[PDB]
Amino acid sequence: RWRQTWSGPGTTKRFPETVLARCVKYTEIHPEMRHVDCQSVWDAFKGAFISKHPCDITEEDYQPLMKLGTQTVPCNKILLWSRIKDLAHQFTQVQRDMFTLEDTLLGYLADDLTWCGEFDTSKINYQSCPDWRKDCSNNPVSVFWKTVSRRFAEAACDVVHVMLDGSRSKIFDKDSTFGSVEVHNLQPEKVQTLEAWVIHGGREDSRDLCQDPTIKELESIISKRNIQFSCKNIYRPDKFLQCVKNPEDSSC
Ligand SMILES: *[C@H]1O[C@H](OP(=O)(O)OCCc2ccccc2)[C@@H](O)[C@@H]1F
Repeated sequence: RWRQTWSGPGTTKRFPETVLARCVKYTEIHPEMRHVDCQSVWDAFKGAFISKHPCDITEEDYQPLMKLGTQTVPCNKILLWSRIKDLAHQFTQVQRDMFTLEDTLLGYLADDLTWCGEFDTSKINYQSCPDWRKDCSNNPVSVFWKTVSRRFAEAACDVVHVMLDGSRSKIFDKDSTFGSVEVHNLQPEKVQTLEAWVIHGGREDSRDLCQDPTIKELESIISKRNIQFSCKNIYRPDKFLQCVKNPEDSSC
């Protein structure tokens, strides 16, 4: 009773109700997805992990959810991001013609949430869920993001943009979900260019972070997929967001 099963956070409280409400809200904000039956979405979501050992989840478990959440977003208007979620989302809230994963129904449902079941019972584990590193990688949360990120990267076309956190030790971390799943799923038949926006932090604007070794590593991988690579520095993300909000400002 004093022992917890896993190292990671348990299921977010009221996960069932939260997923259902987010579905209702999404279908309300976005009419093109209004055909979705939100109860059915939850059912299939639930079906992916309930009663399953939380170290034995597969992409196949999530397929019925993937089917119900079928959504075509303009393939040429996609924004990827690695480890800089906030600004990317803040960007798409203003620049409403562009989409991150979390601006899709499926991403929107799962964003910031944790969930897992218990092997061979109907219960949701509200106490602890597997940590990707300490416990096992094939857990309900990690496998969900892997599945959706693959499809999202596979649907991408034309010019794909990626926002990266220039203030990190590894600006392109080839171990991230961007690096390990998204990048290698950018199809050169569809995707002409990958353009990176490297977001600087604070008054650190003296360097061209597009010259960072990890960015050259990204350039190399992208080029070996027969995809053009472009990189821009964003020295002032504070002013960047403002210019996105009010493009009429003479300062940008
Ligand atoms: C698909 O995945 C992207 O997220 P990410 O920040 O690149 O990866 C998650 C963080 C991480 C970092 C190091 C090692 C493992 C995981 C998003 O653009 C999109 F939602």
